[PDB]
Amino acid sequence: VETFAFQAEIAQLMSLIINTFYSNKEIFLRELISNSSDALDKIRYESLTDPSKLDSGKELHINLIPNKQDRTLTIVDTGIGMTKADLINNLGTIAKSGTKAFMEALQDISMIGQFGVGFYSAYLVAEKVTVITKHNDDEQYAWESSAGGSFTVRTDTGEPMGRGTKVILHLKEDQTEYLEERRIKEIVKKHSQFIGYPITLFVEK
Amino acid sequence: VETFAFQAEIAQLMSLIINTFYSNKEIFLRELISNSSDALDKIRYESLTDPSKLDSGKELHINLIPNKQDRTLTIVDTGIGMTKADLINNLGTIAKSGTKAFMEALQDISMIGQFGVGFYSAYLVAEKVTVITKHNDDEQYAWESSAGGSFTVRTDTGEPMGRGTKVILHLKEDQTEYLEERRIKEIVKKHSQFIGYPITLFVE
Ligand SMILES: CC[C@@H](C)Nc1cc(C(=O)N[C@@H]2C[C@H]3CC[C@@H](C2)N3c2ccc(C(=O)C3CC3)cn2)c(C)cc1C(N)=O
Ligand SMILES: CC[C@@H](C)Nc1cc(C(=O)N[C@H]2C[C@H]3CC[C@@H](C2)N3c2ccc(C(=O)C3CC3)cn2)c(C)cc1C(N)=O
Repeated sequence: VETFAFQAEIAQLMSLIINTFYSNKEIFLRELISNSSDALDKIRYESLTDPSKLDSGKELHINLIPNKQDRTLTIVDTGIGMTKADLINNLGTIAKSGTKAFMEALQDISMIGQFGVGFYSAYLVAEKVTVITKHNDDEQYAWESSAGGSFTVRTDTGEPMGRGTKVILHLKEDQTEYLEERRIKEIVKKHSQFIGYPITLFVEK
Repeated sequence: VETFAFQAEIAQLMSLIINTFYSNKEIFLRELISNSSDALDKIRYESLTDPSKLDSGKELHINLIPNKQDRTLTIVDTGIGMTKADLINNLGTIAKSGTKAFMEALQDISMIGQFGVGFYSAYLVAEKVTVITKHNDDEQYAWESSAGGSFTVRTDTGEPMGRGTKVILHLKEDQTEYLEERRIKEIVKKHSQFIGYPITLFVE
């Protein structure tokens, strides 16, 4: 288990997201699904020149898995995944000028996605976020942060995932509506209706 | 014809795009198709609760029309379109904060789209851009700029388009590769392959 400091502007953005009231919190689900769709585009693109890219799983889909008992909402996709370097250095698409431009714009939250930092909208609803991921060129890894300016990365020893990413939202006690089948369906319908991959809700036992 | 000053940061971005060398200029086509797709999503959504939104045209598609004779590449869609207010005031999504700071990311051009200003990438390859558009709530208008700090807006009493937008790129003389059928196919394949509306390339 290695522990890292957030890039300064990411820490600032995270505090802003957590410590300020925003009405329109449902957009977190749109942003996560958007990222999953972009990850699916990426592996599909690679698979057109080299079909062996799909040895790790041919299916291209997004699954939403609410769990009232654990107070978790999980977004799973079979996209390209992230390597250890991605998890430690951050993605190329998250640049500090974009992070800065968004925060300036803040002072609607929904504009977050435009600037490449949509993932951090998860902290509108989640007290902790766990990201389990597997990229064809690397091993399976877990990234986790409860904000407060640090995050962790470790090799993952849980269930193998083949290829793709699970983001596990450990929800805030006042944000449990997002575990409700009805609410989830309404949000997907409003914001993610024309995404070009199946989105399937796994109804809880 | 009314002539309008560009917002100051928009003028600066435009001068920058025109007056700086960039290698990977082909991404302009990715940005335009992305906007057309976003505009298609918008009218589609509206039509779900009001079917009459499609009385101006049921088809939801994107057309690419190269014209070697006129040296123009036109990107046409049947998306939601833009009102006169949109054309004069700009879109609410193009914000000083994103414009001022995309320049900061530059100080690759390809991340322009992030910052909400993907359209202006048209000026990597075009000396003039004409935008003809029709929204359900307004008349048909033409916006046009050759840069130099201004744009014009006029009623378009030309060809009725029903609903949607045409972006006509009047290409610089050293940028004519973007009228070649095979170059356009390759750009679509690399960047826009999984857009969720038909993209039709119309032989001249
Ligand atoms: C595959 C790429 C993309 C198309 N999709 C996704 C993108 C993301 C996403 O934003 N991850 C990251 C990288 C990691 C995991 C969450 C957050 C942002 N992290 C980090 C990592 C590091 C830092 C730092 O300050 C380092 C000091 C510099 C900050 N933050 C996610 C989570 C999923 C998908 C998807 N479902 O596939
Ligand atoms: C429907 C909106 C979006 C989803 N799609 C599109 C967006 C655009 C686009 O960016 N247009 C604008 C508004 C007009 C036309 C081009 C440029 C950017 N203009 C202006 C207008 C004004 C200003 C100013 O400085 C004013 C002083 C404040 C600057 N620039 C386009 C072109 C097409 C689509 C699409 N195919 O539908």
